[PDB]
Amino acid sequence: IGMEPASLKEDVQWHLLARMVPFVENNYNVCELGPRGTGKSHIYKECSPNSILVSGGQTTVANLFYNMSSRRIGLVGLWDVVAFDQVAGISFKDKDGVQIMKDYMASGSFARGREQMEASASMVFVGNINQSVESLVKTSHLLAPFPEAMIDSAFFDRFHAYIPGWEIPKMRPEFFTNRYGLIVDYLAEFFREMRKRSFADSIEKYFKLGNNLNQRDVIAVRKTVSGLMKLLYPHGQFNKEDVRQCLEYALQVRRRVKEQLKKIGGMEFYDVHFSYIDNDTLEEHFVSVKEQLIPEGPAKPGFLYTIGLSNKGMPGLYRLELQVTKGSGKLATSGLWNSSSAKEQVKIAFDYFKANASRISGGSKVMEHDFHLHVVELQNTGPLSHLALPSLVAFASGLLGRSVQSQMVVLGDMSLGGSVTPVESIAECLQVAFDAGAKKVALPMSSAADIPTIPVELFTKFQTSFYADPVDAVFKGLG
Amino acid sequence: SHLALPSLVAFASGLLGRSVQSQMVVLGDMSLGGSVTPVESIAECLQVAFDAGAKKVALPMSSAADIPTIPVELFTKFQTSFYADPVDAVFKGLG
Amino acid sequence: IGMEPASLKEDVQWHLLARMVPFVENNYNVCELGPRGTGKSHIYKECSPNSILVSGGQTTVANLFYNMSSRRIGLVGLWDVVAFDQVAGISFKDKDG
Repeated sequence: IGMEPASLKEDVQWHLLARMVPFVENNYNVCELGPRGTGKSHIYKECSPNSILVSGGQTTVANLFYNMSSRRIGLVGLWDVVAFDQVAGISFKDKDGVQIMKDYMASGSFARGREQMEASASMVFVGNINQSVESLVKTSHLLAPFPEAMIDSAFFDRFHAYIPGWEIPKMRPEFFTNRYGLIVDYLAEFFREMRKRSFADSIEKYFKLGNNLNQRDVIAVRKTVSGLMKLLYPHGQFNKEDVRQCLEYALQVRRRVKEQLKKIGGMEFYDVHFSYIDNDTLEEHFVSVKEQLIPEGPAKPGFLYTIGLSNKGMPGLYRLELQVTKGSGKLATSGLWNSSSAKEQVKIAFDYFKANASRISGGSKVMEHDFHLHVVELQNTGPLSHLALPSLVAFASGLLGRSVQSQMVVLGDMSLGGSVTPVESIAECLQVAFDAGAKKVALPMSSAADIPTIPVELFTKFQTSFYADPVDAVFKGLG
Repeated sequence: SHLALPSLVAFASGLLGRSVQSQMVVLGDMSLGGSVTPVESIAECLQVAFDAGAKKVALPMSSAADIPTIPVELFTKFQTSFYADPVDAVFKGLG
Repeated sequence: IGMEPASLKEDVQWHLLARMVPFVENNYNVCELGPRGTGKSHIYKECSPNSILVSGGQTTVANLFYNMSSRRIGLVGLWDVVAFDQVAGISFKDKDG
């Protein structure tokens, strides 16, 4: 492609390979946003006779898809890569453009005029970023620079990959090699020939996808893995570690899109904890996003941290987030590791909250608001079962609209009748809370019997709070 | 006579212009070098704090060894803070 | 061009050569701003049959680059120098222009 690999890090090389992926996998939608000058448009414009760089993004549906009057297939029937440069300015005279593209990317075949025709063009969306990535993450979602008419969850859900164009360094003449390399025509013919094969099923030999991946996530990760496998191993002889590397990269890039979909679409896309399970040793690996435990100060109201022994008995810290909208008292749950025990714990907690609303809220009606509660694990320890009491705490914190105090982890569990339960392994719970950064702990009164079991240096760091009934637990945790 | 640490917290609050946390009673004392002393009559002092309306208490870390001597019902009434050195006592007091 | 070299400074002569430079390099972009009446637009209009002076600047994208309706290339495929006069008001109705 004309670059000097010696001056680029290995992750940068992998991003450059992900740039080549659209050529080698049929119908591979991908979007790449990055700072100017990172050489995004070079490959699609100069180094391939089977790609077209549609300048300005301003195309017409008859031009791109099907000219009914001339009965001629659009761009997608001619080019294997269609790259929309400077995506930020795209606006369609034909509002069908977004719908037709959604159908094409979701299915690969589109119906126009009198026929349903299939085309294998892979669509790439190249965009320029003006602001810092961290500001874009904190104040908005990463897909902000795309046009407003194109910011749809159903639209972005098709994207088989988002590329982190910021991690590739700004291009410099030092990055251009002077050594021998493959002929660009040879390379492009190689890509076009490799389009005919399939490597998406190589993962099933060694790995299995996690439970957080729905059907479209499976499709995206399979396609990206197949593209990378074709680029790196055309011969077909490869080991388990290579498949692991490719699968890690694919899950990471798809996970980025999944985070953006979460931020833009709310309840639908909380299942973002992408992970994969080895087939041999059955152990599970999690993949995060590089560009993105308990910070100081009061977090947003309805957001708390609880600690509890997992299914494996080890202490783990979970963060519970509640979103409150005007509704009919509906309860929505997510991130519960599809565990029925935690689901029922939260159900009993909300039942108590409805039954005891006036005592805590001072007049607020629970039935007039709908609540969505989500669970995010901070220490990959495992699923939590006991969640009634922290869920009630989050409910009251969100409903009253005042934040949970800084660095409190809420402990103990509650029953339907208002009784509290002692915390098992309180020493390890405090150890983890101090490790996680928690400074203040709220404990049930019945737990105080095990205060002597806590070593001195660990117990010194906590402004311990003791409550008698769940209402007192709520008031003490809230402040 | 045991007034060194409360005097230090007083100076810190007055100079920095920060109000101390409401309903917090500072216990223990310090030497000139900053060595913290254990709270004498910790249980009785806590009972007096409960009688006067204290909701928060600040204690030396070394005094934690006398926590098992504290009654359970008395101890559950406070948000108990354990500092390490007088400067940490200041930080606990001023929040 | 019709200019008297003896009545012009060497620097001004080199600027005049830079005026001809667009005619001699393929795909050569250049911008010149000057006071009214300095003879900027004379050469691009009168001194060559291989240049065009697109007056006003409000020329459409289909006229300039490509018109899909007729599938015939715009100006840039025909003339070796395209000079936009009065760059202050040049504007495109289409945003992609």
